[PDB]
Amino acid sequence: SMADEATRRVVSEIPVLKTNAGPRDRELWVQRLKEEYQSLIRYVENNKNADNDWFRLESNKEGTRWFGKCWYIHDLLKYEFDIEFDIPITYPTTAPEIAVPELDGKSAKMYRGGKICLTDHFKPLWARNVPKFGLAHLMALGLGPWLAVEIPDLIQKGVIHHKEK
Repeated sequence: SMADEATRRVVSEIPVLKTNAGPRDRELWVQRLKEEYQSLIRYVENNKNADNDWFRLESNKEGTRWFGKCWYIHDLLKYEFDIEFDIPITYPTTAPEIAVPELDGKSAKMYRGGKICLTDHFKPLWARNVPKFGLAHLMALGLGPWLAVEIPDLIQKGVIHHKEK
């Protein structure tokens, strides 16, 4: 399987998650959040070591609303976008929907209201890994490759401009 190897190559140094809990699930949700934060911070460390430190994320106190920034490099210029998402009640079986609000209306690969539209292979990939994947994997397998198509396309089309700073 090409798909299985490609997935492993991208995610095999990201800590795997374990707990089946979503936002309503009390002590089990607190445990799931420990897994999410340990997986995210190891992914960030790996990214820094790879010269690919490409996002920051924070949450509200209960871990149900996430927001931060991602960065994308094209022809050596660095572009920054704000990102946000909510945690679905049926997480982690259901995947969260990342939004990049500044690009609302600017990419055909997006829904009304700024949510990115991933390819049809992402959902079954998430589904077959539940509950091992978390927010680090959503970033690595979902937003990362979305940016790698859409940002170059929108720069070429003259939709995205770099601000002289």
